[PDB]
Amino acid sequence: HHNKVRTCWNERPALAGWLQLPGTLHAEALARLDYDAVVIDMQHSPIDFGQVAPMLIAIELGGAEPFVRTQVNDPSDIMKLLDAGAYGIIAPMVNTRAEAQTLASALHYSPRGLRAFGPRRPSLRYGGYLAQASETVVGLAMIETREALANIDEILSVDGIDGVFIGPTDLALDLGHAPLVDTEEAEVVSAIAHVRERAHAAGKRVGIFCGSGGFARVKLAEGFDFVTAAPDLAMLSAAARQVIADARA
Amino acid sequence: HHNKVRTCWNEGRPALAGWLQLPGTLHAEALARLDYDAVVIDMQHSPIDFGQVAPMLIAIELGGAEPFVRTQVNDPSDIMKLLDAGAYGIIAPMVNTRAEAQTLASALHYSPRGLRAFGPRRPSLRYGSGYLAQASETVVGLAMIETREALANIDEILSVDGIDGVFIGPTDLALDLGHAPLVDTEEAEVVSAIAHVRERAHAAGKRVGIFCGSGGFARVKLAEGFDFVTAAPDLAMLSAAARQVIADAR
Amino acid sequence: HHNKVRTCWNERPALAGWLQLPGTLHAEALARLDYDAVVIDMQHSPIDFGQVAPMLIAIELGGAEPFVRTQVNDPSDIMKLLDAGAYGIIAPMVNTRAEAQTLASALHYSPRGLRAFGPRRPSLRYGGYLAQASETVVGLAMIETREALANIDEILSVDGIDGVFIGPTDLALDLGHAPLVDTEEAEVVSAIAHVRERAHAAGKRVGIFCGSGGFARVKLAEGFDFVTAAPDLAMLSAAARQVIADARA
Amino acid sequence: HHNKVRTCWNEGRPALAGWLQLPGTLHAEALARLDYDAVVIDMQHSPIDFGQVAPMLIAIELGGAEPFVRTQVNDPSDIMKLLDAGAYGIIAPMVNTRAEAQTLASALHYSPRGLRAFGPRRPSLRYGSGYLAQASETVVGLAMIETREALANIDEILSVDGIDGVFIGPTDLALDLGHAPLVDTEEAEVVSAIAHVRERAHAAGKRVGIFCGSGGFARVKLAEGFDFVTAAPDLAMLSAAARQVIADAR
Amino acid sequence: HHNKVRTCWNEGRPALAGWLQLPGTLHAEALARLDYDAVVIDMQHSPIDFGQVAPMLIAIELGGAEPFVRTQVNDPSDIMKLLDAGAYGIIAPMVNTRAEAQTLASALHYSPRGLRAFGPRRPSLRYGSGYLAQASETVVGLAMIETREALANIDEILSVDGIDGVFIGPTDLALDLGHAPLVDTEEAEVVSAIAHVRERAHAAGKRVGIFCGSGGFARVKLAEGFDFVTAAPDLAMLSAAARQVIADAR
Amino acid sequence: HHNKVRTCWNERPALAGWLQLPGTLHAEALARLDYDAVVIDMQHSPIDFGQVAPMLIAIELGGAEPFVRTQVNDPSDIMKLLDAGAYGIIAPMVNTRAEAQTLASALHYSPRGLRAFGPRRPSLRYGGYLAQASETVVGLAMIETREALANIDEILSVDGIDGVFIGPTDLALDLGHAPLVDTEEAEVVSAIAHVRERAHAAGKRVGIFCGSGGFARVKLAEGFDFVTAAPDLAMLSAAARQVIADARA
Ligand SMILES: [Mg+2]
Ligand SMILES: [Mg+2]
Ligand SMILES: [Mg+2]
Ligand SMILES: [Mg+2]
Ligand SMILES: [Mg+2]
Ligand SMILES: [Mg+2]
Repeated sequence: HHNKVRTCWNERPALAGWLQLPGTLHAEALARLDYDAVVIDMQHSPIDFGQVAPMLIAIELGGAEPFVRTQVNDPSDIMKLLDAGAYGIIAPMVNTRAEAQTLASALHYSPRGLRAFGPRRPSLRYGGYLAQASETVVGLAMIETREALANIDEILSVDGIDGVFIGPTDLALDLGHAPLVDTEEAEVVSAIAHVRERAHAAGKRVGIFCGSGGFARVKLAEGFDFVTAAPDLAMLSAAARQVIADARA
Repeated sequence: HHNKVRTCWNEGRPALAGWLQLPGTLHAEALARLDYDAVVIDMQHSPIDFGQVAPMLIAIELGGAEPFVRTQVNDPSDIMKLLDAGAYGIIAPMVNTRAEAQTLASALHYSPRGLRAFGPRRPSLRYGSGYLAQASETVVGLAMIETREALANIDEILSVDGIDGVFIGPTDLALDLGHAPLVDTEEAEVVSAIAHVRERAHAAGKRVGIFCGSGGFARVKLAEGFDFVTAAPDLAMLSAAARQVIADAR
Repeated sequence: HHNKVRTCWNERPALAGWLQLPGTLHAEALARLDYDAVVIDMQHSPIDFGQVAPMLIAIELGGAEPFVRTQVNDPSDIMKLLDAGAYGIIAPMVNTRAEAQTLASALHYSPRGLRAFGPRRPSLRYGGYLAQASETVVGLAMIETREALANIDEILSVDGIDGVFIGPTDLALDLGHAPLVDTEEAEVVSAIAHVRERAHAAGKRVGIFCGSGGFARVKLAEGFDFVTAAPDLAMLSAAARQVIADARA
Repeated sequence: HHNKVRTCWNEGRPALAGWLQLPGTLHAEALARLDYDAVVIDMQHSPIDFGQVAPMLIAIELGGAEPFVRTQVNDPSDIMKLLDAGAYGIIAPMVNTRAEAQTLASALHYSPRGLRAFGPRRPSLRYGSGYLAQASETVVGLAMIETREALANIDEILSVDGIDGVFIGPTDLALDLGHAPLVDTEEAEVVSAIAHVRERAHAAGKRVGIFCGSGGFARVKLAEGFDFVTAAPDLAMLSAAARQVIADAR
Repeated sequence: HHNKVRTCWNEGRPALAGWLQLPGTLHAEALARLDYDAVVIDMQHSPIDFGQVAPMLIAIELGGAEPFVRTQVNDPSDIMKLLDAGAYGIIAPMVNTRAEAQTLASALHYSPRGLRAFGPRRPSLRYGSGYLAQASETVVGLAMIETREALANIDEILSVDGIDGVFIGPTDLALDLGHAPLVDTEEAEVVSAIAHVRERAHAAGKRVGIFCGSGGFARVKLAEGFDFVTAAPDLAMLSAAARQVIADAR
Repeated sequence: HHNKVRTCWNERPALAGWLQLPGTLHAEALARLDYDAVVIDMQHSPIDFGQVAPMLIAIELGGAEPFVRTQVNDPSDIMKLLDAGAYGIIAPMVNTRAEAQTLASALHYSPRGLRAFGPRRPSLRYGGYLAQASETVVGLAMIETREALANIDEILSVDGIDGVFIGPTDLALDLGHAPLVDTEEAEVVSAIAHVRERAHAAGKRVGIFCGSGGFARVKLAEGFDFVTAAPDLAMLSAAARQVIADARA
């Protein structure tokens, strides 16, 4: 009867999983670990709509909040995921206030936005739903370009979104650096600390994508509200590489 | 050109294999590209149906590993359809008798050596029109030893000509011996039974394999002379990796 | 060799089904009932493209006209559904004449629109096709916002569309009311009667989404050209609730 | 924590279950959230293959009902894969003999009580590491009685320890008795046979269930003391609901 | 209204059928709309699982041809599920004995003539409430002859009342006779065996069919009096068509 | 370790296949023939994202370059296909320089474009990837409208795209002619020869869709850099029609 991430915030940060691999079984198993949410990546993965739909059900059963990082900031895409029981939306490449308004417009019924009414899965979870519907959903605009960085105060002024979510590898690449996992490039570190500073100054939430528990520990200690660690494919490949090395030793 | 596990065996060396309980092509290619000689797809304990296994075999083959399937059951017609989909290794669960081992062998070879139906959709693309002459050599076939019955019938199972050897299911074997179904068990009777099966396989000039839950245990099985070592299931490795990332983050 | 809904109109209103549930078996069974068309909802459902494709085939075999209510008024989405054998398109959230022109542009080959030529399934049904292709397809713009209501005459002036299709729950919500199934909110009833009046005055068709046979009876008697009743999920849940009550009595 | 049908049975009360012939997760969750104790997915007469059943079981479990499967056939390895996918009830069609009932029982219990293969992917997530000790109790198993053969062999079918009891297939039973395959039949011989099967089940201290086409007929079966009543198939309820909406609209 | 192959047979004429090894609905409808009386979906040698066959049957029926399935195996419960999905013809591979032919026949007919389970989801939509009375006539059933065993047992296979006749698997038959598994073979012993099977089928008042790789070979089989001729697999026709387009382009 | 089509060009034209039918088996078999690339059509087919993903893997294994003709010139669609191992993109209905810039922006990382970084499948193929990533991908803008024809020099001036790809049936239809397969309509033939002339004058590649080996032979002899022949459905239907005619003779 509550968004698990919003419950954290009403008390603390949320730690979230991150899925690049389609399917229900790992999604349920990771949801039952000490993750507050699990994010399904529809941008940089083979996950289409038909594949994401049962994964959202698997995450909720595991007892974590089902989040989707979308392919694009498209209102109608975002609406169909909310009606399929995505209760968190991370939209990539939100570069301007107008783009942040487009995201906010998808997350709220009229009068606060233009979300189309047909809440197939949320009406089953919440039963009462319409009266609390905006609170059931967390919305974060991705900051991952020099343009998004310049427009940070503009983007954070948008009511309807909870805050921003840093894509550090795309931010590093767009600033002319190596697209390093958990990049500590001094200019990129500066930009990230600036985004976190401006989000907290406007009374908004800030999140960040991490490639490691180590990096995620530091981001939590830095006061980020929403930390993801680490992609299922990345954790699985590293574990298999270590299992093989130990076998062949 | 060649079955990469048989190439290992021919050059005097064991094969190390991955083990997939998670459906999908991306991790199947990613793990195939690691220093695994083969990758086994589990169709027994997992949600992987035939529709989901077919593209996974392609993805493993592209990554450079030999695609294997541990079937739901020792059923000839299920096995033949997987061979024709480009499964180049078959591991059949719960092979308890000489008769069941012969049923497996029958699926793996064309007439006159078995009764495999001819329609090799994917193997004819890989091997070309010369496929029939070398078909038997392109496929590796292992009967699973997971029961007291199979342990008692090991010598007669090992006498069947059309299987390469046996593959220990150590959690089922531990359970059927009255012990905890723990992977990589130290239980003396289970350890004894596993050593017994390897010794009998090697005495009969056949291959022996074993399912492992860890790199450390796989290292020992490789040093003991196991021909085909699997380590470790994608879901188990992923789950353990996530619990550690969470522990480090919190 | 004809659009079953257009045949009704050339003689009478069309009564249509409405699917929120993916799959072929219920789609064929409902198509064989006394429905002129069956609408597949790709907005407020788990139905992706791969799932809709075989449902269109199942509806045609049942002998009803296959319709799709799309996720969004996107030309290229609409074109791919027409080439998969959708012979009716209902586009949601058509708020302006420009948006109604975008819908019209997808439904017609040049010179009447810009529909891309590759009619995989219609060429199999019609064999002759190009010469009649516009007549094989029914197009309706959804009116479900106060903006769409204000622009009704603008939207109805667009050649290329057959008419409009009322979304009464979204219209009620956007006008500041409860999103009630078959809403009789006096302001919403007024707006709907106005839309029907203006559609018939411009010589265009008007349709309406209904949640019940009762409401659909009244809309047919009011002279609506295209009436849908009722969602498969809604009919199934209500039937199961009554079966359980009778079992437990 | 517990199988909701067994909890009903333990607290002295019958179970009412839904019946799905339509694949997909949305209606499966919607019906599971109604006052049904279980929801049965039909894999015999429907287009539901293994790939389509797997997410449906998840969706029923989330809705709060016990996920059941009426299998295509009484096949041990098919049954074991469904158990490992989180099917917590099994209804096996066309169980005609004590031997076939024993084949069903064998699939449902780990050694030493049956021969179920150990790899409980979804049950180990629900039940945790204590699963092995309580596995048998987490699963409900019913043998279907749908033939004159099964009716003649009812007492020997009911003597098998590893099944909870029987589930009447009344359209097949009516047909095999030489009568119209009508659901909720008034045909005196079919009615007699159904009462006979319930009385024998209850005399043997086993459960009895029946497939129903209507709420009214289900009410009577519940009053007659049936332990497990299904009412009614999603496609039948949907079809009847659409014909009435159409009738009212026109 | 009627099975289009049986309508051919009743009007004194053979049936020509297509043969699909490629999953999907678009080519299945496109080929069904050509001058084919039936289209066979191959579930033995192809990547077509149950989930992929179900919409293909719909697509063939819409195109105007009778939907047929060559099953993976002669398994009654697999056959019954395909009948209930709107497969109106069944071709069972590797039918070697009278007993196996009786197993096929049992799947195809309701009690009292066979043991087919009653739940005809798609046939009841096509045929209506009068389906039970005419069910047997709506389905065509052929046992495949592809082994020396089946050739020796042809007369006893042909004595089974509940199958329409036999369907030659000529590549498997050539292989089992010790010859190259070439389609449309000129090998004298294979040609002789094929003529022998047709003559025995026709002497027993049953139908005979044959799988062909070419239009030219199909023409000859039609002139020889084959009742059911398939020509030629979608993948083979597509592959040959692409090699010619490439040859012409380069 | 190279794009097979780019290798042709660095030496010769590329001949490519064209798939309208979903599935891996024909995709692998056609890839192993003497095709340099195989194009999967997501515009005029039942192929959704979940269906295209394994087909790309099947084509690469066969040893041809996996290409996709997209439903639409949508950056985020194009990015998700590149991260799934599409190494050629043909975007339909590219009518203006701005539209050609939108295509170019999807194909290149910053600073040359805005491609989002998460190369799941290319990182597995190339291992080194980022340093050569633009060279691994071929991009072609479709010319199939009178507007695209008028703007040809504009479109060809865009850096980031390799060239253009002619859709002759849509070009014929938009110019007021019959949408004939391999059309030789004199005005359409003129327009095509003009597009080829202007592409080669700007030092860019030109490709063309063919319905036959005969037409494709002539286009190769005319100096087209990228020739497709012929759709799998079209080749299969024609072969089946000839097999039936020979059987019934
Ligand atoms: Mg990013
Ligand atoms: Mg085992
Ligand atoms: Mg609406
Ligand atoms: Mg029955
Ligand atoms: Mg054969
Ligand atoms: Mg075009």
